[PDB]
Amino acid sequence: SRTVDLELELQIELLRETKRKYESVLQLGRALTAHLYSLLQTQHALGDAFADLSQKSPELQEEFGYNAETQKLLCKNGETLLGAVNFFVSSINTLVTKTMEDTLMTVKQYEAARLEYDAYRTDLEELSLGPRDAGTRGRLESAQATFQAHRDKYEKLRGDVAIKLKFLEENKIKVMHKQLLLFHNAVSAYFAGNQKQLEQT
Amino acid sequence: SRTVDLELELQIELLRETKRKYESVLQLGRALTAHLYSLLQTQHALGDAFADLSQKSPELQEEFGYNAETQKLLCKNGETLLGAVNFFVSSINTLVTKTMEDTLMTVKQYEAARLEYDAYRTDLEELSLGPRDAGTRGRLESAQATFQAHRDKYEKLRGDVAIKLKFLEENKIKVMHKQLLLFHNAVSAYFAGNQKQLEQT
Repeated sequence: SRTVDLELELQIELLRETKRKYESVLQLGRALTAHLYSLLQTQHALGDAFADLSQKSPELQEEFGYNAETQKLLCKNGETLLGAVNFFVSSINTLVTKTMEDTLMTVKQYEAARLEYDAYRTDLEELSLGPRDAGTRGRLESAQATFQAHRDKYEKLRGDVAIKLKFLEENKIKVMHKQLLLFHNAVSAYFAGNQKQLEQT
Repeated sequence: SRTVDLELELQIELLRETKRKYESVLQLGRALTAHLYSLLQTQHALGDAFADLSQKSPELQEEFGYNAETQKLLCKNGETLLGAVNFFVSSINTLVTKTMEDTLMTVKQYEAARLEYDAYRTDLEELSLGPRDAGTRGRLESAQATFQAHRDKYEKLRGDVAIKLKFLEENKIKVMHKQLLLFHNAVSAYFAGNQKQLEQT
């Protein structure tokens, strides 16, 4: 037997799974970030190399310079898509690292108080077994205070949670829109802007 | 007083610089390959993640779905791009690592032959530079013998080098033209067959 709040608890469970899912997405984004930056530096180097060869290889100057163009192209077009991912990632991090962490902060608080409320309650039930004498009543009095108090902190915090939860879910949707968008846009904008120059030259 | 084959030696310096530059292109190419493998591995996961956050988050289904897919796409269209980059690298590696390398082995040999040529030539010139006496004639003959063996070995290798350098150059152009082409196509084909399904949805 333990104080349970089926609705809140489920509500709280969801926030935790969401947060975990959102963290592994934040992980994949930073991975994607690290890799793009690597591909970018390698395409700059490759660009310069194909350059140097074109200038030094008349028998093949076209092919080398041709390829040296795309490479340098794809580079400036990558630095962009990159800064965008750097943005998407940085955004979702805040939503997770601070926006969500603050709510989860109140949950751990609520959960701890809940644990204590049940402890002080149980102490009181225990003393109730004792004889109806004077001395036991004195203790049931002390025990009654603490108990009531701890019931207060519990119920308040349980309130501060259902509230914060609602507000948070507001952002989870607002923030994850502007972001899930810009991201996907920057993506198709990268390829688009790139083909527009690859067909030309 | 070293022997010099002006034109041949120029062609040898070119081969050496070319091979060195081509090894750089090769390294960069392996790098590109590595990062591409990494990227794809990260896009497949980010795709599956984005997928789940859609299946389990109706509050955003769309803004998570048209991201999951965009990712799954960039992974088929990007899996083949890899294949081509691998072909490029593996093609150039063979030209560099086997064809140029072998040709260069004949060069190292020729150079070695040239060094010994001068050694014996010198020895011989010096001998015939002293006084003529019983002894300084058996030695002159023994010297002429060794000299000619080495003169022949040197001239032969010098001939092989010139032939080989000419075939290599022809081969270099043939190989670096077909590959430098398929590569620039593959790269552009990625962005092309790209918008075809992306720009379509």
